[PDB]
Amino acid sequence: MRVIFSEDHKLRNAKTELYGGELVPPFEAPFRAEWILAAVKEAGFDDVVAPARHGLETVLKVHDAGYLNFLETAWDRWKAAGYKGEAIATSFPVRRTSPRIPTDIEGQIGYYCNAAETAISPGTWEAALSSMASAIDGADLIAAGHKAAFSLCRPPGHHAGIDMFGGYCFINNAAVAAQRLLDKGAKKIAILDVDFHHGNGTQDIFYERGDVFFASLHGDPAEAFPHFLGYAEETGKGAGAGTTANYPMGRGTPYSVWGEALTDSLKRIAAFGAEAIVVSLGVDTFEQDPISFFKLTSPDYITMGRTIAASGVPLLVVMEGGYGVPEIGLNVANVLKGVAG
Amino acid sequence: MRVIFSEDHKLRNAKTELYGGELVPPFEAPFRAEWILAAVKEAGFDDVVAPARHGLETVLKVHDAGYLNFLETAWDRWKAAGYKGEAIATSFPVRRTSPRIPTDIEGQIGYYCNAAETAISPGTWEAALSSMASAIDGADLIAAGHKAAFSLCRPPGHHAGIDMFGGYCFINNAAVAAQRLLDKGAKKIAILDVDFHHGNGTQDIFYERGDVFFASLHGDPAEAFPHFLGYAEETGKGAGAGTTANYPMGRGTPYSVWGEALTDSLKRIAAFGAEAIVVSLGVDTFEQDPISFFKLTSPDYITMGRTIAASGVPLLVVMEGGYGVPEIGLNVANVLKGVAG
Ligand SMILES: NCCCCCC(=O)NO
Ligand SMILES: NCCCCCC(=O)NO
Ligand SMILES: [K+]
Ligand SMILES: [K+]
Ligand code: NA
Ligand code: NA
Ligand SMILES: [Zn+2]
Ligand SMILES: [Zn+2]
Ligand SMILES: [Zn+2]
Ligand SMILES: [Zn+2]
Repeated sequence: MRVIFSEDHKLRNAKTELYGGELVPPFEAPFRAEWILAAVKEAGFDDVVAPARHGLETVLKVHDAGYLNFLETAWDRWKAAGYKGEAIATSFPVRRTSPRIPTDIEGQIGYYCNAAETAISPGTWEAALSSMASAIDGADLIAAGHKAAFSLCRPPGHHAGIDMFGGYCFINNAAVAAQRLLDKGAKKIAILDVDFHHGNGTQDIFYERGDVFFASLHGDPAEAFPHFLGYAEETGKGAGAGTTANYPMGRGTPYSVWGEALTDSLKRIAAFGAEAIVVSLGVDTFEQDPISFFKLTSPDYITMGRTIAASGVPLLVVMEGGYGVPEIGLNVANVLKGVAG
Repeated sequence: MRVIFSEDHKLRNAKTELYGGELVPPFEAPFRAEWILAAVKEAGFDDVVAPARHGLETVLKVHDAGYLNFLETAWDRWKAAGYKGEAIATSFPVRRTSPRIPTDIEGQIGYYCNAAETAISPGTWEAALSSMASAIDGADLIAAGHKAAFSLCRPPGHHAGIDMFGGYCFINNAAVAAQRLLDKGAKKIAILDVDFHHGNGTQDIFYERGDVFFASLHGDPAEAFPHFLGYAEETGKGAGAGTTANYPMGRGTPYSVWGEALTDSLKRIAAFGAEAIVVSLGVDTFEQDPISFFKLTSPDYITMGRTIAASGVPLLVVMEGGYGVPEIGLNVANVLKGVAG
């Protein structure tokens, strides 16, 4: 299977992340892509190609235009305003606020942000576009008839909602890929989000859409980021009724339990009639992940990939989270081995 | 006139504030109260007394109980969770989120926060209670028949809404004072917020209440904190229809313009029939204020106090913002001179 990867991920190399009340070096740093790429090559996945560049045609169908315009100039405006650190939102449009959009950079960065633990830095927009492009080229391979491909996206995407960035994410790569598959002729697509964290951005994008089914397995939002979406009761609205399936799970969850949710999610995807599945793959479900509380082991990732591929429909695997140790690479490679075996 | 002031304000002495993507020493620092107290004494206002302590009876009528419980234990829980910095929210319940309240400290601090530029630090709750007490004792003087009093509140209050802290504020002192006056027998009370920033917390508390009229003069939210409330179109809802009057103003506004809005706000208050006015006094409208863009001069504060007192109704002056330079003291004292002259 082909691996799509852009060296332009390195353009996002932020200096800071607000974590535990301190500004620390970010968990979502360029070494992650290095570790993952090396491991997938070691596992025999050496058909690695750069994505073609893409404009905004596909992404404008999943993200708000004002939001994308904001991201394109946010750094420049922040710097022009004279601030000394990276661009970090402080005020947010929370309960019982005006719906109006501010005009200045401080107001707008809050308007367009869901979490202050993500700084915008120089090169962020360009990096996000490259990561989007990897997702689009992966989707194009599936649309053209391949049964599997891996888009090594960085920065990740699944916390970026219609008009918000946060959780280390700016453009929702998986959502763009699903949209691309629809644009290339599919009528029904599923996104299966196996990252430890709820894909609240993805959920937001497709919540009222019946052409995409979204399933997520994740740490319970009562005790895990993103905190404000991901409950089991959220099943969709309007035309999207019945097309969100959330599987929140608790501390210490091992594969024997997590895999039962996976089985159920795949039943619901099959009942929906997905023509392909975009897998939002985070390996922060690993037992040594520094910010997460599930207990998957490295061999479990092989099982996971095999189970998802036994759906019998084409898969695009899109990289999300997984932190701290180079075994993030082994874990990703193991999912691919399960898909390919 | 009596000045009510608690030395327990110093229990809030946070080390960090998120400003311009950096963690810097907070603007809202204990030395502010020292500067103000010294200046008011120098101006002849030396009848300074500590407040009696108060429990939660009055404050529970303006703030949510869950919110107050959260503030009680927030520091302890943050520290117990192992975080190394002060307690700063990251994830917020923004557009299209679940209304559910998380259970852990990370989730709850975001649920109960409107702005990440305010850290909770040890002593914050205790300090906030002392500041509330100064407002209550001031209100009790007005209720008993005095025509003016000054509550030297710190921390300030007007950004604290029904169930959220932010903007250096935790308990809405002015709202508690207004409630106290109602509880002591008033039927109609006004709050007049002359701090540079919109009193979004105060607005939130009284937006659907017809017993309190809220008027605020402030930097336009399109280009000023708090960014997401304070537009002129916001006039109230339900039982509070017609009882909010916002006067947003732009960069460089001097007294010749600001005073026209003051005149109009007082006309509105008189038509409402306020039995007393709680003045949320910030002196961050000063031409040297480091975080604000109005151009009031020190003499203008005398004019301001005299104009507000010419309403002919009792005043409780409640301290809010004003930063950076020891002249914040002169400016506050000048308002009191205008009231007393
Ligand atoms: N900064 C707090 C954690 C943000 C979520 C990161 C992630 O891995 N999402 O999938
Ligand atoms: N940290 C951003 C500014 C918060 C405004 C504080 C204030 O003076 N409110 O009245
Ligand atoms: K997930
Ligand atoms: K104001
Ligand atoms: Na949907
Ligand atoms: Na009202
Ligand atoms: Zn193929
Ligand atoms: Zn994750
Ligand atoms: Zn008196
Ligand atoms: Zn202010």
